[PDB]
Amino acid sequence: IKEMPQPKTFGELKNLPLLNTDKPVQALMKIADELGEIFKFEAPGRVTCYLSSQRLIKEACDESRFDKNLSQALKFVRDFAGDGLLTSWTHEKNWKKAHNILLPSFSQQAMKGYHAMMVDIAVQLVQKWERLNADEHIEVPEDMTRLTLDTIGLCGFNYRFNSFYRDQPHPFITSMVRALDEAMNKLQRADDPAYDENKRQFQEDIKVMNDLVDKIIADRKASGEQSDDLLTHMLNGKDPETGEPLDDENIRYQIITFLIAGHESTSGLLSFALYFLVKNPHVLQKAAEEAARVLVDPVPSYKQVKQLKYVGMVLNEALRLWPTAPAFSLYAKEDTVLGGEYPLEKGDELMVLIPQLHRDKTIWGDDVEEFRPERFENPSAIPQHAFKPFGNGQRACIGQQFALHEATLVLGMMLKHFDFEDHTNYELDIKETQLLKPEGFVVKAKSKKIPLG
Ligand code: HEM
Ligand SMILES: NCCc1c[nH]c2ccc(O)cc12
Repeated sequence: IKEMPQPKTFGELKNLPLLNTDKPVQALMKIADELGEIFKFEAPGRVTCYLSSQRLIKEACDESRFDKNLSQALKFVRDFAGDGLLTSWTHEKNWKKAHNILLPSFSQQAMKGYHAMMVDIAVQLVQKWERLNADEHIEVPEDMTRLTLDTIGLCGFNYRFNSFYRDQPHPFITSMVRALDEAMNKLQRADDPAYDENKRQFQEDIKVMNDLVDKIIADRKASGEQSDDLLTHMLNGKDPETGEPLDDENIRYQIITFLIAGHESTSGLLSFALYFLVKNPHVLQKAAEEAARVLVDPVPSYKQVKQLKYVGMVLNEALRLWPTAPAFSLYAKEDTVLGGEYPLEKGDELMVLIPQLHRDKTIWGDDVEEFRPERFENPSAIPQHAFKPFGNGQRACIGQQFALHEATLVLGMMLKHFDFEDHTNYELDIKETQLLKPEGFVVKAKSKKIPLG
């Protein structure tokens, strides 16, 4: 029945120059504000359409009709994350095999085994802030990223990146960041010899990542040690379907994937949650009151983290306004009609624009830009597929429980131990890589002088 709107075009380049910008997701959100719930986005060689309403995304989330697509962004990241969970297609044998093997390591129950390692890193964060001098401040996303990288290293392969001991990045990290950057940069360009150097550097970075991870795996098998880490489960697990274990090359890709998937996504969430708390002091007060009520011991237990309900609402309200992995891609499994109005062909692509979904006034009411964690008080009232910050169905985030347990523990501890001051009246500036984060967000903390165990 209807023709899809489309944003402004640039002759032969179609819509491509619209993503030639430091902040493409935020540019796409303004397009959606103008064009509405669905728009066609064309590039040379390719077309996708971006969805922004709960009414159409609830249909895109029908797994009988649509499966996960590798967006052009993920295709580029697949050049180094290979067939790990995030960059594999659903129909590749290593997807279902690794998904079956790793699901038991990522459940709510499994979080009891990672809890003590998470605490070890959260205590390092608290001690860093306790030890600042009166005149100093905190570089919020920088310190969040030290906690989240350390927590994934320790829980994922018993490796200490010791990020609180340094300001220079780990070699793996240098190459990872630079490969992510190149993958991001390729979205925009239009094979010229001007890129011979980008190409050589990318190859060099892929080799550094593979060499360093292949050695962690070799070391582990050579030593025989059993930890409560992901690497142990991968080396010992068998997929109950095929009966097969993962091989070493696939294990290497799962480890690279954990670092690409489970680190800056969670540090972004912690940084946005802090930003909203300091911009909303009544919400900060209510969250700090819960942390004081619940965290009655020198360090938090697993069960006490589960009891930080309001802190959990705070994190979901940050994920509502700024989901840190802001889009995911799908393809039509068969010809079908979306919303009774937009016929799609088998293989056609869709993009779910999560921050715009989360602004659907028909779901959230008119106060959609307000930070109000109490929206999440009776979650059964939320319609299906309205709130999707960890994606969809069997291709949802396998790390969801991990990220929320880490973020709830850390933000609980921060709220127990410090008062916070937005001393610069910081203006939100969201920096975009594949993921979102507040850039330049700084605060001052004033210790409540409560001892740690
Ligand atoms: C607040 C933090 C996080 C957010 C918002 C988040 C978001 C998401 C989203 C939106 C997807 C689906 C992407 C797609 O459909 O293309 C996804 C997939 C995934 N995430 Fe996360 N994630 C976070 C934390 C983590 C953590 C901590 C880990 C690992 C420890 C992780 C590991 C993965 C993996 C491996 C997948 C692919 C799962 C599969 O397809 O089988 N994530 N994530
Ligand atoms: N698991 C949250 C990270 C995440 C989801 N989708 C992604 C796509 C590319 C990327 O580098 C990272 C991601």
